[PDB]
Amino acid sequence: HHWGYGKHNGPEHWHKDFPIAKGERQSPVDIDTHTAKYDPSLKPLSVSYDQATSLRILNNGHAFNVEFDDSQDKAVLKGGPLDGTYRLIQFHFHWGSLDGQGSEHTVDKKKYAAELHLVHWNTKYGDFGKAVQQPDGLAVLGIFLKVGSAKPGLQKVVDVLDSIKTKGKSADFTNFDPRGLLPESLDYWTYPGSLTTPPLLECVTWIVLKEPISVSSEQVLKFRKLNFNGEGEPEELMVDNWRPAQPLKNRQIKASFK
Ligand SMILES: COc1ccc([C@H]2OC(=O)NC2=O)c(OC)c1
Ligand SMILES: [Zn+2]
Repeated sequence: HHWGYGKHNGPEHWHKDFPIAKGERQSPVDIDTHTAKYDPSLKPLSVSYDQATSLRILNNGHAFNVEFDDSQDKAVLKGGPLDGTYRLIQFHFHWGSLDGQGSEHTVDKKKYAAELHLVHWNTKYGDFGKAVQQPDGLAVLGIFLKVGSAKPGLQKVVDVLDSIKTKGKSADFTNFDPRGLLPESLDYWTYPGSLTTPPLLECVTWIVLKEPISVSSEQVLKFRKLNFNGEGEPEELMVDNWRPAQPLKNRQIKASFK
């Protein structure tokens, strides 16, 4: 597969290799704040990242992934809409060429400058590859980024980016604390959806935080210096690595808050 985000291989083309692109629970979606309903049954959300062990950062040609040791329950997400225990495996971002776009989810059609995805898998399926074949296999925590004041907890990530400019490059990235990327509030919207890139599997419980985090223009500018291409290939800046909003179909978005 040669999928990407260009005119010739971007989201509008994905359905030819990945027909589930036109399925019934595709992501991202627009979150219409006037139609999402508060759900009193949602249990409290539990983000337990104190024992998180980051290992590595990888430019995969689509984004950069900060990977974690998920061989044990070190950093987990529970509660909210979730049954059981979901283990953190990696986080990454989607961002724009300009500050007015870059997020995958939208809020009343608003596009944020970027969106962080913290990806976790359901430990009852044993491994991540099995989990992505299940409707409740993954829980993705999605956090919007707006451009304003710098996020101090992001700066170790931005500073390593020069070392992984091109596709296939990785770097050691130990001791990074993902709690520094969270907003103050854990108020969220939740709905059933999918992976937002190929293979587009319909295996995700989406948990999208209402409160965005602020990053500086300098921080996001450094994201935009990455490359989709590999070393020694023609330079294509890693920008606009987001899929647009997909049809909601037969789904309800629930709010954790009133
Ligand atoms: C192999 O594991 C994957 C594959 C794709 C996605 C895409 O779905 C998403 O929401 N962002 C993505 O890059 C993923 O993240 C959950 C994890
Ligand atoms: Zn993502």
